[PDB]
Amino acid sequence: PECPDTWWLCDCFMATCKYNNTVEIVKVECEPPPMPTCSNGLQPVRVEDPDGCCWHWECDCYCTGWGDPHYVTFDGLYYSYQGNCTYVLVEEISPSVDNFGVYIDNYHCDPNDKVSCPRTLIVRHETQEVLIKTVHMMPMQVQVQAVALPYKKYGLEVYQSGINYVVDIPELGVLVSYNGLSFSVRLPYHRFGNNTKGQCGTCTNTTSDDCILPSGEIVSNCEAAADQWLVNDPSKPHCPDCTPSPLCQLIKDSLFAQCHALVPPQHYYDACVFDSCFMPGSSLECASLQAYAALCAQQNICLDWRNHTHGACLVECPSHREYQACGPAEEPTCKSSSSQQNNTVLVEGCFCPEGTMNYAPGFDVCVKTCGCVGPDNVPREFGEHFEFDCKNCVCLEGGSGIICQPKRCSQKPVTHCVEDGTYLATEVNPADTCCNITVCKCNTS
Amino acid sequence: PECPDTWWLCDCFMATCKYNNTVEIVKVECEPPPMPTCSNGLQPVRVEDPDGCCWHWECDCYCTGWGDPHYVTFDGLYYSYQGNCTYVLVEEISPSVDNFGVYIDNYHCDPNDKVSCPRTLIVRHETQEVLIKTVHMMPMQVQVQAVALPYKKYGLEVYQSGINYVVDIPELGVLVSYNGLSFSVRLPYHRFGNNTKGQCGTCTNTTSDDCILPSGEIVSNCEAAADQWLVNDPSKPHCPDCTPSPLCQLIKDSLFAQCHALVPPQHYYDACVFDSCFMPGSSLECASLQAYAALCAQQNICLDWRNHTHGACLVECPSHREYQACGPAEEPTCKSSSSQQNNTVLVEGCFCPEGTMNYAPGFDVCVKTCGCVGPDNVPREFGEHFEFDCKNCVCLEGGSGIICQPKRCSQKPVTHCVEDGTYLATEVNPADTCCNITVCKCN
Ligand SMILES: *[C@@H]1O[C@H](CO)[C@@H](O[C@@H]2O[C@H](CO)[C@@H](O[C@@H]3O[C@H](CO[C@H]4O[C@H](CO)[C@@H](O)[C@H](O)[C@@H]4O)[C@@H](O)[C@H](O[C@H]4O[C@H](CO)[C@@H](O)[C@H](O)[C@@H]4O)[C@@H]3O)[C@H](O)[C@H]2NC(C)=O)[C@H](O)[C@H]1NC(C)=O
Ligand SMILES: *[C@@H]1O[C@H](CO)[C@@H](O[C@@H]2O[C@H](CO)[C@@H](O[C@@H]3O[C@H](CO[C@H]4O[C@H](CO)[C@@H](O)[C@H](O)[C@@H]4O)[C@@H](O)[C@H](O[C@H]4O[C@H](CO)[C@@H](O)[C@H](O)[C@@H]4O)[C@@H]3O)[C@H](O)[C@H]2NC(C)=O)[C@H](O)[C@H]1NC(C)=O
Ligand SMILES: *[C@@H]1O[C@H](CO)[C@@H](O)[C@H](O)[C@H]1NC(C)=O
Ligand SMILES: *[C@@H]1O[C@H](CO)[C@@H](O)[C@H](O)[C@H]1NC(C)=O
Ligand SMILES: *[C@@H]1O[C@H](CO)[C@@H](O)[C@H](O)[C@H]1NC(C)=O
Ligand SMILES: *[C@@H]1O[C@H](CO)[C@@H](O)[C@H](O)[C@H]1NC(C)=O
Ligand SMILES: *[C@@H]1O[C@H](CO)[C@@H](O)[C@H](O)[C@H]1NC(C)=O
Ligand SMILES: *[C@@H]1O[C@H](CO)[C@@H](O)[C@H](O)[C@H]1NC(C)=O
Ligand SMILES: *[C@@H]1O[C@H](CO)[C@@H](O)[C@H](O)[C@H]1NC(C)=O
Ligand SMILES: *[C@@H]1O[C@H](CO)[C@@H](O)[C@H](O)[C@H]1NC(C)=O
Ligand SMILES: [Ca+2]
Ligand SMILES: [Ca+2]
Repeated sequence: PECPDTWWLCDCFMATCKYNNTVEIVKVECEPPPMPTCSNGLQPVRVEDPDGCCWHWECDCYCTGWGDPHYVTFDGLYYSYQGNCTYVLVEEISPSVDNFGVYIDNYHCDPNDKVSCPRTLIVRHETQEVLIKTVHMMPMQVQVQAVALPYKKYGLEVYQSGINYVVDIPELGVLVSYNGLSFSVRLPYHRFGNNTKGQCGTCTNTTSDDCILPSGEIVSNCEAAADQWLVNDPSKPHCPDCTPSPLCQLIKDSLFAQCHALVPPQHYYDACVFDSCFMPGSSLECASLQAYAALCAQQNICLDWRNHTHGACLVECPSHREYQACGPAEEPTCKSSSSQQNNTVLVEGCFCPEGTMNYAPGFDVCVKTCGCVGPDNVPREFGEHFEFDCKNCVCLEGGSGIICQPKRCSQKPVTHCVEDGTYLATEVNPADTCCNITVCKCNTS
Repeated sequence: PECPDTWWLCDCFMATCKYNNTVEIVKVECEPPPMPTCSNGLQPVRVEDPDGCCWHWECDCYCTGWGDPHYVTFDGLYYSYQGNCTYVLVEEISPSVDNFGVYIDNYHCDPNDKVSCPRTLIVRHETQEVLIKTVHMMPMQVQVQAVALPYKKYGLEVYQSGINYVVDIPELGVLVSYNGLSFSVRLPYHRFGNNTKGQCGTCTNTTSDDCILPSGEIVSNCEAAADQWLVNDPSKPHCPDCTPSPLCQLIKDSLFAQCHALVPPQHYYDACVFDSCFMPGSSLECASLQAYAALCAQQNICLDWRNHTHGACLVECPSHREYQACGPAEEPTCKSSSSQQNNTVLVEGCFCPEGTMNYAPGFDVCVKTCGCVGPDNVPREFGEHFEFDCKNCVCLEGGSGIICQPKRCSQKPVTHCVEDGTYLATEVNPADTCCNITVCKCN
C-alpha cells in the first residue's frame, strides 16, 4: 500500500500510495513573488529549488569599488577607505574552493597616483593567479608570466568586455571585472552566501554585518575594519572653498532620470563631490559617473553620458574603433559567431564601426568580409594569394586560415667567375630579401 | 474522477483515474532482445522511443564501395559495376532535406584505377557542395573553391580521421568517408528509412528491395540497374591466367580470425580475386583488405594488415608522422584537448609519436608540450621571443598566441663621413635584413 521503491515521484508528483496500481497523487508547485529588496538594490535572480517545480528568489552578491578610496560592499553599504598595501577584497570564511581570493593592491605597485598603476587586481583560484595591473592606457595580465586577453585554463577564463577586463569562474559562477578606475565582484548567493569575507563584506542580504574583521566579529566603524584586511607580503612588509563642479551635477541631472529609480544616486554624487574636493582639475572626478552608468547598464538601462560631460574625460582606444555608449557585452566576432546566450545587457565601450566587424577573439582588426587575418593584423580574403613572412601563402577557408607553403626561390650564383676575384656575392634580392642572389662579382683582389 | 490532465504519467508511468488524487498507477518499461541479424550484418544501434518508456534496435544504413567497380548496398548486397561518368550514390525518394545527395564520379578525377586517383565524390547538402578529389597521394577538397581540412559551414563539417576524409551532417546524422580507394556512407534508419535511392539501394533492412531504377522499380540485377542512375549536368554533357595470389589469401588466413565472425568475408575475398584477375601485379587487391579491416574496426576487431602484407600496401605521410594501425579517430590535439569524446573504436592511420601530439586542428606539427605554431609550421614555446616577418613577436598563452609588434628598428645613422668618396649609405642591416641602417659606405 505504501509504495515499494507515500513517496515523492518524478516531475514533482508526490504521491500518497493507496496501492501499487492505484494511488492518491499530489501535484507540487511553488511561485514566489520577486524578492522585494536585495539590500544592494540590484534585481533578484530566480534560483531554482532542488525540486524542479519550486523555485525562489535569491540576491546576487555585488561589490563595487571606484576611484581611489570608494567601495560598496556586497550588501550596498558604502564606505571610503584609502590605503597602500594589497588589501583583500573577498575570501571564503569556510573554505570550499582551494584558494579563492580576489585581492586589490591599490598604489602598492606605486605610491604616486597615475594611470601607470591606480591599482592591480589579483584573482587567485586553485593553482592559478591572475594579476591585471593597468600599465598606463592598457592593462596587461600576468598569470603566475604574461598572457593574452582571451585566456582560458583550468576552468578560469579571462576576456575583455566593453571597457571591463573580465575574469570569471563558470563552475563557481564568479565574475570579476576590472576597469582603469573601477572593480566589480559578482557572486551567486547560493554558492557563496554567508560564506564570504574581506573588504567587500559578508553577503547575507542585510547591511548590518557587512564589516567583519579577519577575526570575524563585526564593528560599527566599517572604515576601520577595512584596514584589518591587509594581505601581508614580503615587499613593504610594514604595509602601514571646494566648488561642486558642474560635472558632479550630472548625477542629479535629468540625464540620469531613469537611473534615479532602481539605483540610489546619493553615494555616487557624494563620491564625485569628495573626489572633486580631493584636488580640483585632475580628471579624477568623473570616475563615479562611469560606475553609476555601469550599474545603470547592469539594470538593463543604457545611457550616453560622456558627450554630456563637455569632455575632460573620454575613452582612449585606437582609430579603427568608435566609442559606443550602448553595445554588446561580447562583440560579434566573425570567426566565433554563435548563440553566446546573450545577456543583452548593453555595455559601453568602443567597438568596430557599423559596416565592419571584429575578426576573432584575440584579434583587433575590424573587417567587412570575414576572411582570415595573420600574426600581422592585416585583413586577408578567402582565396587571396599573398606572400606573408618569406613564404608564399594562401588564405583558404577551413581549419587553418593560411597554408603558408615555403617560398620557391634561391640565391643565384655565376659559375664562370672569369673576372679578377669574381666571387659569388649573396646580395639580398630587393623583390625577395630571403630569395637573394650569389652571382660571381669582381672584388679588388 | 476523470483525470483533469487516466493518463500516461511522467517518467513513463501510466495511470487510469477514479479521482485526480485517487489514480490507478501503471509503469511501462521493457528490453527487447537485439535485432539478431540485419541484412548489413552490422550491430544495430539503440534508438530511443519518442517517450521514455522503452527503445528498440535499428541497424544503421551502411554503404561501402572499394576499388574501381565494387559496391555493397545499404543491405549487404555486393555487386561490381563499371562506369565512366558521375553516378548517384544516395538521394531521397521523397525530398525532406533540400538538395541532399551524395554523388560518385568515376574516371573523371583522372581515368585511373590505382590509389593515386581512383575517383571523386560530390556531397551536396542545401547550398553547399563538397567535391573531394584526390590527386596522387594527396586528396584535396573543393567547396562550391578549395578549402582547408577542418572545414565547417552551415551545419556541414569536413575533417579527416585516420586515412579517411569525413564529410558529416550532425543534424542529419549523415556520415561520408572518402579514402582514395574506398568510400562509406552511413545513414540513421529513422531519419532515412525506405526513403533512400541510388547505387547504394534502399535501406529497408532487406537485400531484396535494395535495387531500384530511378523510377520506382525492383530489378534483381543490381549491377544492371546501377547504370540507370547517372546524373548528367553541363559538366561532361556528352557522357553516355589469373593467379590466386596469396595476398588475397590473406583474407582467409588466421590473421582475420576475429573478422570471419560478425563480418562475412566472402564478398571481400571474391572482390580481391576479381581485382587480381582484372590485371595481376598492380596491387589493386589491397583495396579489399583495406576495407575488410576498416569494417572490422567498425565492429571493434581492429587488426594490422599492412605489416603482413609483406610490403605490398603501406601508408604514406611525412617523417614527423608514424603509422599506428589502431589509434584514435579524433587525434588528441593540444588545442582543444577537451577529452574529446567520440566513439572509442580505433581507426588506422598515421599519427604523431607517442611522446608528442598534434598541435591544433588544421595543423600538422607534432608539438611536444604545447606552444603556439605560426603560419610557418614552426613549434613555439610559451613566453618565447622570436623575430618573424620582420616584426618582434612573442608566443604567450591566450588568444592569437603569436602577438607580433612592428620592427621598431632604431637604425642609428653613420652620416658625417670622411674617406675618398664616402657617401651616406642606408644599406640593409646585416644584423637585421628588415633594418637598412645608414653605415655611410665609401666609393
Ligand atoms: C533579506 O531578505 C530579503 C531579500 O533576500 C529582504 O526581505 C524581504 O522583504 C521584506 C523586506 O522589506 C521582508 O519584510 C517584510 O516587509 C514588508 C514591508 O511592507 C511595507 O511596505 C509596503 C510598501 O508597499 C507596504 O504595503 C506594507 O504595508 C509595509 O508598510 C512587510 O509588510 C512584511 O510584513 C508582513 O510579512 C511579515 C513576514 O511574513 C509578517 O511577519 C508581517 O505580519 C506581515 O504579514 C515584512 O515585514 C520580507 O519578510 C522578506 N521576504 C522574504 C521572503 O524573506 C530583505 O532585503 C532582507 N532582510 C529581511 C528583512 O528579510
Ligand atoms: C532485419 O533485421 C531483422 C532483425 O535482426 C531480421 O529479421 C528477423 O531476424 C531473424 C534472425 O535471422 C530473421 O531470421 C529468422 O527469424 C525467425 C524468427 O522466428 C521466431 O521469432 C518470431 C518473432 O520475431 C516468432 O514469431 C516466431 O514464432 C519465432 O519464435 C526464426 O524462426 C528463423 O529461424 C529459421 O532460420 C534460421 C536461420 O536463419 C535457422 O537456423 C532456424 O532453424 C530456422 O530455420 C530465422 O532466424 C528473420 O528475418 C526475422 N525474425 C525475427 C527474429 O523477427 C532480418 O534478418 C533483417 N533483414 C531482413 C531481411 O528483414
Ligand atoms: C548564514 O547567514 C545568516 C544571515 O542570513 C547568519 O546569521 C549565519 O551566521 C550564517 N551562517 C553561516 C553558515 O555562516
Ligand atoms: C553627443 O551628445 C549627445 C547628447 O547631448 C549624444 O546623444 C550623442 O550621442 C553624442 N555624440 C557623441 C558621442 O559624439
Ligand atoms: C545572440 O544574438 C545573436 C545575433 O546577434 C543570435 O544569433 C544568438 O542566437 C543570440 N543568442 C542568445 C541566446 O542570446
Ligand atoms: C633594404 O632592405 C630590404 C629588405 O632586406 C632589401 O630588399 C633592400 O634591397 C634594402 N635596400 C634598400 C635601401 O632598399
Ligand atoms: C640567400 O641568403 C641566405 C643568407 O642570408 C642564404 O642562406 C640563402 O641560401 C640564400 N639563397 C636564397 C634563398 O636566396
Ligand atoms: C516504407 O514501408 C512502409 C511499410 O513498412 C510503407 O507504408 C511506406 O510507404 C514505405 N515508404 C517508402 C517510400 O518506401
Ligand atoms: C610484422 O611482420 C611479421 C611478418 O609480416 C609478422 O610475423 C609479425 O607478426 C608482424 N607484427 C606486427 C603485427 O606488427
Ligand atoms: C576518439 O576515440 C579515441 C579512440 O580511443 C579515444 O582516444 C577518444 O574517445 C577520442 N580521441 C581523442 C583523445 O580525442
Ligand atoms: Ca551582509
Ligand atoms: Ca533494402
